[PDB]
Amino acid sequence: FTLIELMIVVAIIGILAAIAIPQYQNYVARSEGASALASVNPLKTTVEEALSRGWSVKSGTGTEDATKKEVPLGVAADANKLGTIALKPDPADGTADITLTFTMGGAGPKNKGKIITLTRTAADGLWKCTSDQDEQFIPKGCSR
Repeated sequence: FTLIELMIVVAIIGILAAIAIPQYQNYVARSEGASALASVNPLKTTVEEALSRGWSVKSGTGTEDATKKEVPLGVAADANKLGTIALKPDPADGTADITLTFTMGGAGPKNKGKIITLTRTAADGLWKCTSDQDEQFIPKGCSR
């Protein structure tokens, strides 16, 4: 046991860590982005099916309403602790553009507060994904 042998040990560990820690963080950041997108992507089908039958869509976990012709999304706003899910306009009947968003309020330093948006243009019924995260953490298929 000597001070030189100690300094080298500490030097080795400090280097392997200085390299790995930033990589781990980056990996977590990419994973958060994918999880946010995966929580709203399935909801596009719920929107399309309601519209294709002349009905509207509403947020929340209520029941189908035959009087007002509204279908619920079936998921609580905070079901995924990474953030919050939102629909706009609410309710939506397809005569105007629609957005499904996931706001990452519970994410780590890199993504905290960033937003992933799925936009449906009423004219042609096409969906497009955009994000305001740092480019390196944006999911494949989405853009700024």
